[PDB]
Amino acid sequence: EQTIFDHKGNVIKTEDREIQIISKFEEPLIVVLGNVLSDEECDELIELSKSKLARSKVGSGAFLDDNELTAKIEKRISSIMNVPASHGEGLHILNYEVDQQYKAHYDYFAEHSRSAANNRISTLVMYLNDVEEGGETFFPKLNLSVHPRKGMAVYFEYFYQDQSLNELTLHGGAPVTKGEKWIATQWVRRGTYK
Amino acid sequence: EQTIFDHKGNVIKTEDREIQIISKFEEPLIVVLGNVLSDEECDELIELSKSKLARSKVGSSSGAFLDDNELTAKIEKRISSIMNVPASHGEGLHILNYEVDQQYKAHYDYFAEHSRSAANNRISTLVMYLNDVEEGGETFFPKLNLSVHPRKGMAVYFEYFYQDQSLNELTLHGGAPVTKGEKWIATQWVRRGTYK
Ligand SMILES: [Co+2]
Ligand SMILES: [Co+2]
Repeated sequence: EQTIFDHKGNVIKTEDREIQIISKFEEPLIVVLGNVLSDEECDELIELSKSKLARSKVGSGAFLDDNELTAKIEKRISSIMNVPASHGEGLHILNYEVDQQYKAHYDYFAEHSRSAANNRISTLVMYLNDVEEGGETFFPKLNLSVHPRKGMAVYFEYFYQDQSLNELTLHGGAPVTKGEKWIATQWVRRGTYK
Repeated sequence: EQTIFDHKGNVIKTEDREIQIISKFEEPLIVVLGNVLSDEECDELIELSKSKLARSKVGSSSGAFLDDNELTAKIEKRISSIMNVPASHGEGLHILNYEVDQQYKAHYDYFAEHSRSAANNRISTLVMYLNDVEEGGETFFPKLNLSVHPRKGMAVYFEYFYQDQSLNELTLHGGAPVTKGEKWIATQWVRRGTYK
């Protein structure tokens, strides 16, 4: 089966950054990526997420609000995921700490679901900090895990005709046992989502 | 089954360097490691491999093993902390170069059961990327549908000392064709028993 992600070789040349292709699990496609966000961009995304400052307009986790930094990153992400940024839900920030985990789940919606009309097709999780211990992104049906490393990311997609491959993208966030974990997530839909 | 590699969490703290645990495939265990070698250490290993000058000692495939010196000793000590086996079990740093239009055919690193070389068989491998490969050069595991792409200073660890031998045969691996540039790796093979 063809994949949405189609980058060959060892790097993805985006407009403002060279992304490193680190490892690939082929089907379903799970790709570890390096050099996705700079260290300062990582710090700024956390700082933005904790802040209650917003721009004025006339008239767990949370999606960030658009600014010049966040638009730059969605543009970069769009190159990586081969789908226009208009299809992304925006930079969602999640933070979990010691004695917490994110239970395993699929990122897409059920066929009987209402949001299945314009269902999610692919995911990028960006590690915004270094986790002292724990906090892996794990795929329990694949026996595969990606450990948080600041500036790196895991891409995976679930848009296959054989929906068995799609159910293999079940994933979770492992317990943090030392420190804390901050991730940015971009969920991409099959159609324009705005 | 229990693995030789026994590091929880996200870093390995060795005597001189903090190694990053990047990704794991759990069984057979295949671990992508970051920050294993400095950029300068990578360059030095390549240049040492290029030289045919060698020390002489009383009494006397592809790629070549490096002579023991301060650099190789330092690196073997670090690797022994990663691999959880004394460096005395290591064969020493083996350097391989292949260029555009070349590949390394899929194989097992361990020796066939009951073979003379299986008497002190290999149990684990660390492959260190010494340069960036313009395109191609992945370390691929065809039975697992998994590949690790070369990235200077990074490494892939894997082991094949399982009691269920089928797990060991899942570590079949090769070096994919380089389609642009060239590829340099160092490898440490580790034996069940003392080797040096
Ligand atoms: Co998820
Ligand atoms: Co090999």
